[PDB]
Amino acid sequence: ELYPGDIKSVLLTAEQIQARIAELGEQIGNDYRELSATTGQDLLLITVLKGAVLFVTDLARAIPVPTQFEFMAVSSYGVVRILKDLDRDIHGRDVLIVEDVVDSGLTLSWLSRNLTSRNPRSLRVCTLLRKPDAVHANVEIAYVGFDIPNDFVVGYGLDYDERYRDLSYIGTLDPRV
Amino acid sequence: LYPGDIKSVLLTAEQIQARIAELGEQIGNDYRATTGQDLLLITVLKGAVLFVTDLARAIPVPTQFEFMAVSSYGGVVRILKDLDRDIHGRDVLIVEDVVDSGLTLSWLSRNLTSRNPRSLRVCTLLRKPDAVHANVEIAYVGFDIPNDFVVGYGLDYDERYRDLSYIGTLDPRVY
Amino acid sequence: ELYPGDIKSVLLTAEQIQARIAELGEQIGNDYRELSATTGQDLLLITVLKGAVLFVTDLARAIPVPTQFEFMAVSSYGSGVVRILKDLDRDIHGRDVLIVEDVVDSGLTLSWLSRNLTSRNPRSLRVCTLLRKPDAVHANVEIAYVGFDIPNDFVVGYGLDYDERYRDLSYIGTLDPRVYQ
Amino acid sequence: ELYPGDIKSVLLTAEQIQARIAELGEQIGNDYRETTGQDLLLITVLKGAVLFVTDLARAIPVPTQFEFMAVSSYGSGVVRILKDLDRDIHGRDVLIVEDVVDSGLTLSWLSRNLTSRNPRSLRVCTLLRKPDAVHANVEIAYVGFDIPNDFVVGYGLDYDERYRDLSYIGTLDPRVYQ
Ligand SMILES: O=c1[nH]cnc2c1ncn2[C@@H]1CNC[C@@H]1OCP(=O)(O)O
Ligand SMILES: O=c1[nH]cnc2c1ncn2[C@@H]1CNC[C@@H]1OCP(=O)(O)O
Ligand SMILES: O=c1[nH]cnc2c1ncn2[C@@H]1CNC[C@@H]1OCP(=O)(O)O
Ligand SMILES: O=c1[nH]cnc2c1ncn2[C@@H]1CNC[C@@H]1OCP(=O)(O)O
Ligand SMILES: [Mg+2]
Ligand SMILES: [Mg+2]
Ligand SMILES: [Mg+2]
Ligand SMILES: [Mg+2]
Ligand SMILES: [Mg+2]
Ligand SMILES: [Mg+2]
Ligand SMILES: [Mg+2]
Ligand SMILES: [Mg+2]
Repeated sequence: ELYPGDIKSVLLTAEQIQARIAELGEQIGNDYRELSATTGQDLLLITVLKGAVLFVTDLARAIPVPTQFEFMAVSSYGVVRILKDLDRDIHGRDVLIVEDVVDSGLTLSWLSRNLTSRNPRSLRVCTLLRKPDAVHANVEIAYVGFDIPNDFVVGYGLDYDERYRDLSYIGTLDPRV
Repeated sequence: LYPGDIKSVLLTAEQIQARIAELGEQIGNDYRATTGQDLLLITVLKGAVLFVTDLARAIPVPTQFEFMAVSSYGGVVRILKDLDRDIHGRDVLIVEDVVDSGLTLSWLSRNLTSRNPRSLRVCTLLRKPDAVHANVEIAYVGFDIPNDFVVGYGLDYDERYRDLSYIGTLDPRVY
Repeated sequence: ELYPGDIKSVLLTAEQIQARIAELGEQIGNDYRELSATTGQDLLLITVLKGAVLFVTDLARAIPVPTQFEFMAVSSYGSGVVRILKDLDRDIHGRDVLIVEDVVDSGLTLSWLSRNLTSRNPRSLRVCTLLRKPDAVHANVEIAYVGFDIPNDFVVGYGLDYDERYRDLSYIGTLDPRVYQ
Repeated sequence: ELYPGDIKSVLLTAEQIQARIAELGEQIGNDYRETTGQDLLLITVLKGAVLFVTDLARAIPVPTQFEFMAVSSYGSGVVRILKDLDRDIHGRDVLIVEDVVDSGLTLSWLSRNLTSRNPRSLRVCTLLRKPDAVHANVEIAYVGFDIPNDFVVGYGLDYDERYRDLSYIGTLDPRVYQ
């Protein structure tokens, strides 16, 4: 065990995650199958740094169609500041936003509006985890991995002060941390 | 995924994960309470994002993530995205996908050491024969491969073939 | 001289520039003097690197109301389609913002910048350019403050450049074709 | 008056500021007039020294170019790069243009960072210098003024992103930065 005592409870084991991603990729693959030959360009996965890097690497390999990578680095104004923009113009591209968790959905709403103004051919959202407050915002999420309670969790990219990211499983963090 | 593009398979997906399992265990034993700070993996976007996610899960000690985005001018690169936190007194492990000319690695090494980390080592999945010409000490190497252009497992040709679980050799007709 | 054999003719002398900016300053000052003390926040000047840098410095010192500085570094993906190299430092939400440009011709980047800043929901958004080319006279992006209506000549000076040169010129002149060939 | 009751006193008027910059410009020009074919490269860190660099470049008789860097802070010369140079300064004559040097920790980093890019020549020009920078480890060949340790604003200098547009440099009243 990496963090003894810090993990209060195990929410999603590594077995659950990889199995869900396996069938998530198949679903995404089935939907974007008539686009690798109907258009001419591969599915574009856009990921916000950095908690969703573990998920996007497993997902891209789980999707049975060719996929490309694009990353974004953002920070909150203390509406978010762009620390690192995309490398390519996503005009006429099939873009799939890949998130790790959607709670308030504020940044997701911003990102959705920001990418759509770049005029993609298509634009959908895929997240590994969805929290109850994501009902209050509504950005249409076509691909949801898991619906979980409103408890702070870590593991599989998810963090608390840049820690617990390297966990293969997703568990609930102990409040004493 | 890419019918007719891949000529042959250099490293299968099973062999990659098996070696990464070895690397993590090796890295884990070397970096294993005194500091009170976790191991810090610094990765240059974006061909080594697949390798660092598997490696970090293969390392039996707590590891953190830091990413950098760079671009070429025109040995010297442009920082498009710097680190999020100060690596002062931190055990930094640079994670690369492949080292060939090693000019960017040389630049990155000098750049990070000026930030004064506690330690600084380099781990790469692949190493090409002309890495000897680059004066950068690499503590952890996954595979020594020929100079032939390869794709897969993060490696790309015009932003493609990154999603391949294996590392294959591209057909020169494509390149 | 600084660039002999390069500058063919002076389109706008140094004197004509300082005289027009002073006039622009008071005009902007009067229009924003109300909202200045009413909202309690200063006028926000947003400038895109790096041509309009010289212009925004002289302009802000010409406006008789307190003005703040803000910069944004951008790049082109391909030919408007714009990549952000350096985003703004603070929130634009609920701020009186005046876009400060050096010159507008195609207006592609300006159209992008306008649409982008409006998404941040400013209290007010207007554009001020030092120079305007014929193809930008009847654009969709409204510009309330135009310094000069210059012809379609490729000009350098006062921030303007060709291959990162002639920026330091105190005046604006028509560059010789022998240079940009 | 832009700010009626905020400026305690005027340290440097607009007249004596532009007079010094004119002197600096000629001094820089006569030094860099001496063959390479490449112009003098001015490097400025946002945002304070953006007013000084525009006036200085127009005060320097030799052709000068513009390069800008934007930096932030981690904790702290520990520093983050938000906007790197968009040009390679290899074998270039680089002059760092600063607004004020106090602790000089940022300047120390900027020196080490730029020198690793291997410029032809690297020098520093600052408009203002505070007592704890007079005998700093980084050499500054061009100093406009040596001012006291008092917190000043104006001519690019700021407090909470204000007072930058002032044509003069004045001392802020303790009421403001309390
Ligand atoms: O349980 C968590 N573990 C790790 N990180 C979490 C958790 N819940 C929220 N987050 C983070 C907090 N900042 C982004 C992310 O929230 C998603 P959103 O922008 O839709 O509110
Ligand atoms: O076989 C390859 N497949 C995919 N990418 C490759 C390959 N060989 C080189 N590269 C890239 C080329 N640019 C960075 C990287 O080279 C490593 P270095 O910076 O040490 O020279
Ligand atoms: O006469 C010129 N001198 C110096 N630069 C010029 C000139 N005309 C255009 N430009 C540039 C071209 N790219 C940005 C700037 O024009 C603004 P826009 O995006 O509206 O075309
Ligand atoms: O009197 C001032 N008015 C406005 N800004 C000031 C003043 N003194 C310092 N500064 C700023 C504070 N951050 C950078 C600069 O300090 C100089 P350094 O980083 O070399 O110690
Ligand atoms: Mg996320
Ligand atoms: Mg987080
Ligand atoms: Mg790499
Ligand atoms: Mg590549
Ligand atoms: Mg402009
Ligand atoms: Mg230009
Ligand atoms: Mg400064
Ligand atoms: Mg300041």
